[PDB]
Parts: sequence; structure tokens; C-alpha cells
Amino acid sequence: YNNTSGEQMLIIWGVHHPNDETEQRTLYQNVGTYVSVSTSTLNKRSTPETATRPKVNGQGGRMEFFWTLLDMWDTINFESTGNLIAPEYGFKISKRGSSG
Amino acid sequence: ATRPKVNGQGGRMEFFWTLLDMWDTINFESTGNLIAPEYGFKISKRGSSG
Ligand SMILES: *[C@@H]1O[C@H](CO)[C@@H](O[C@@H]2O[C@H](CO)[C@@H](O[C@@H]3O[C@H](CO)[C@@H](O)[C@H](O)[C@@H]3O)[C@H](O)[C@H]2NC(C)=O)[C@H](O)[C@H]1NC(C)=O
Repeated sequence: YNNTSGEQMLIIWGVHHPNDETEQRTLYQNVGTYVSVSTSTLNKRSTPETATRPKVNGQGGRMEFFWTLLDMWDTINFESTGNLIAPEYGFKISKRGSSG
Repeated sequence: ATRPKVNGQGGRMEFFWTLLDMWDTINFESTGNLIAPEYGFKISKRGSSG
């Protein structure tokens, strides 16, 4: 993505930590997966790991979520060989202010 | 990995800094990608700067 809207855009994405090697492959058909997210200042290469985790809501795997800001014409690059949970919706901030 | 073209380069330099306190032998080991220091900055004095 190339920033166009003229303000910091909150881009929020995530990665999936599957609970089973079989479940990992049945979702992504490969292992040793990585999710790279790079901007003009941010660089983050998460490596999802499949391991036995306590049953929460019936699932063992989790979602790690990250958030970032595309400041000003800062092109963001998502790259992955799986496990990525992409954002289809970037939250541009309309205004500054004083909230809580 | 593919990174946005900054100054024509995609790759970056991560930089770290550390303090060798007192006869603390430092060991750099690498099979590549290391950017070594040939210059250690000893601090002459304490003080109050800004
Ligand atoms: C896509 O991302 C780039 C990030 O580099 C945004 O920056 C724009 O990049 C273009 C070249 O790709 C440049 O435009 C230049 O404008 C000057 C103004 O006189 C002109 O003389 C040049 O011929 C060239 O057209 C410039 O670095 C920059 N444009 C700006 C800041 O207005 C680019 O805006 C992004 N594309 C979008 C948002 O559509």
C-alpha cells in the first residue's frame, strides 16, 4: 500500500499461531512460515510457532495482533508464506484532539 | 526480505550499543552480516550535560 490520504493511517494486522502441525499444514500447506511487515521505519518478521496451548474457547492456536502507523506516503509491504491475517481496512485518523 | 526502497537500498542496518563495565571481555562472533566496531568509545568522565 502507498499512503494517499494525507494523515497517519493506523494499519492493524495479525498472525495466527496454530495449535497443530496438521492444522498448520491444512491451513497453509507449508511450515517454517514467516510474516514480514515493513514500512519506512518499521520492520517486523514474526515467525508463527505451532505448539500445544491450553484449550481456550475450543481453540489452541492464537492470534497475535500488531498495529502500526503509516505516517506520510510511507508505503507498507506485507509479505508472507502463510499465517498472515491481513487488514482490508486501514483506519485513517480524521483529526487530532483531546479524548479519553 | 523485500523492504521499501529507501535511498535505493532495501536492506537495513540494525545498530546496538552496549557498555563494557570493568574488565568485561566482549566476544563478537559471526558467520556474516556483522558490522564490527573498530572504535570503542571510552567515557572520560561523569558529569552533567544535555
Ligand atoms: C507512492 O509513494 C511515494 C513514496 O516515495 C510517494 O512519494 C512521491 O513519489 C514521487 C515519485 O514516485 C515524487 O513525486 C515527485 O514530485 C515532484 C514535485 O515537483 C516532481 O518534480 C517529480 O517529478 C515527482 O513527480 C515524490 O517523491 C512524492 N510525491 C509527492 C511528495 O507529492 C507518492 O506520492 C506515492 N503515490 C501516491 C500517493 O499516489
